Amino acid sequence: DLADRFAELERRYDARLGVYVPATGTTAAIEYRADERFAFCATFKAPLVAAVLHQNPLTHLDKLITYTSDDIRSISPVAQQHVQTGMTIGQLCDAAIRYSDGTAANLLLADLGGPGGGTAAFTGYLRSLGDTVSRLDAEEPELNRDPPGDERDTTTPHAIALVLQQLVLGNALPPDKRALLTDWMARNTTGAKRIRAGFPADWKVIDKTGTGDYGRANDIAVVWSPTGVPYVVAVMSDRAGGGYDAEPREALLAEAATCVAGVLAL
Repeated sequence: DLADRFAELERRYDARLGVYVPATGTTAAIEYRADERFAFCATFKAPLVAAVLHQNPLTHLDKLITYTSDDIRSISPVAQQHVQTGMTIGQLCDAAIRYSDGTAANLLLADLGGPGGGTAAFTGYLRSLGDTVSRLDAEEPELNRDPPGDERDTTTPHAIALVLQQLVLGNALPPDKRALLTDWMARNTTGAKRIRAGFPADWKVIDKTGTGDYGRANDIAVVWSPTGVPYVVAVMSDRAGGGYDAEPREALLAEAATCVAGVLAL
């Protein structure tokens, strides 16, 4: 069975694994440590973009945000190409999702406003979606570095899956904003070795990854069958017993995803 296969992956990769796939018409829910807390890492950037989209009219996409090279304190492949000009909200959303730009995310958090550089507003947005578990407390890059056991900057597989389903498959965003979020995730550059690697190539996969210290590696995705049937997949992991410098294990997520895909085909 699934639970035993997942436990074997935990043993093999010296990791703690969390998995949630919501029920659908034809499929049972899949759940493994689904209510245990794991650090968000950059998986938060998907609902962050949704919050920014939701709170303003579409035209807010062309608002110019300025920032200095001192504001770059994390790997920011796009933001560090545009210090003199600034970047529009639309470009920041693109960068935040597709290259997991950390400065882009921090600027988007500031665009939400309020205390904690926007982290309270972001947590507020998740509450407004019926997510009562998740929370964000720090900015990038600190939110990837909390010690094991600390509930700051955490979510659960269950919670994050239901948020992603609302954003992409439900009605949390109107169709024009929704299509933007969906397209950015569809053209993600960072996820090929995770959920993508465990689903056959004829299935469509959109996703957002997360990676951090203590061997943290996540991926949250929406997948479609070759015949267009959708599923939501949240996979989370850490290797915290190996310390701050424990390497993330991308193959764990690809193998967990392969188990999920096998079950969903039957």
